[PDB]
Amino acid sequence: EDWDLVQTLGEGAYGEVQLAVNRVTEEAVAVKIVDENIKKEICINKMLNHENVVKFYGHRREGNIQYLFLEYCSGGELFDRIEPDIGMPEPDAQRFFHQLMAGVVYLHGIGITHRDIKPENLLLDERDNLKISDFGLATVFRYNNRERLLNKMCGTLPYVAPELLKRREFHAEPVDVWSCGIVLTAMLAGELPWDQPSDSCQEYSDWKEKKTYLNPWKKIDSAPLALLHKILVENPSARITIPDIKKDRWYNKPLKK
Ligand SMILES: O=C(Nc1ccccc1N1CCNCC1)c1csc(-c2ccc3c(c2)CCO3)n1
Repeated sequence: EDWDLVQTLGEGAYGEVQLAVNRVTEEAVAVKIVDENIKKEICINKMLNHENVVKFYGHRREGNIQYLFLEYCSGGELFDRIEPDIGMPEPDAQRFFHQLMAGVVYLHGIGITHRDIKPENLLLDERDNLKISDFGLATVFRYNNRERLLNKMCGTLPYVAPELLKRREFHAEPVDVWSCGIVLTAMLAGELPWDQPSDSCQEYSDWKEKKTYLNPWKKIDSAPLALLHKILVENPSARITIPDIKKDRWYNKPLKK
């Protein structure tokens, strides 16, 4: 390889992510090293071409270790921009949300669902532009203009939609929309609303009962909270769609710090 692995960026179950620099052109990229299927991940990654999605540059196989070359995001994880119990300035949150929607609209437009949207997977470039990363759980939900219902159990509990826990088969799109809503909640309140959207989760029941005087809802302004009321809807068929999110008042509110 003509790429030098200069530093450990991410160390976790995903294997490992390193910063790689080309000792010739001096370009920098991220490298995910392994060494839940590389084949599918690469195949999905090859379809991606959007400013709010981590770009795929290629892959290399050496021994029993696969190398995924990806767009480097020096800004790191959105997760690290969320102050515990506080969140972040509403204008920053709105801007990141706008960028998140653009990325998701793009993926759904090509028939791909991410299935694990959360702040740890939303990266920022040098200009603080958001990029969706980690397509290890991503899958095709539309092919030849024919939608396929999902049934596989996956994602991250605090971020997963309730239908994924109750229904045998569910539509892909509303699930990603729900997780985006949980991300929005985290950005505005610096805390997750519930451990999981189950009948047995007190915090979730409180939300369904509109007990918005409780955390984290009490920390959120009326405008963004009204958007969250439309996104965090238990019945996926009644849940707001992205086209309608784009028409939301808070979504379209001019904001500045
Ligand atoms: O495609 C990427 N990652 C990526 C690809 C596949 C699976 C997982 C990941 N990561 C794991 C760590 N959290 C983010 C997703 C990628 C591209 S740049 C980058 C990155 C950049 C800076 C940084 C981190 C990751 C972690 C903290 O600082 N990660």
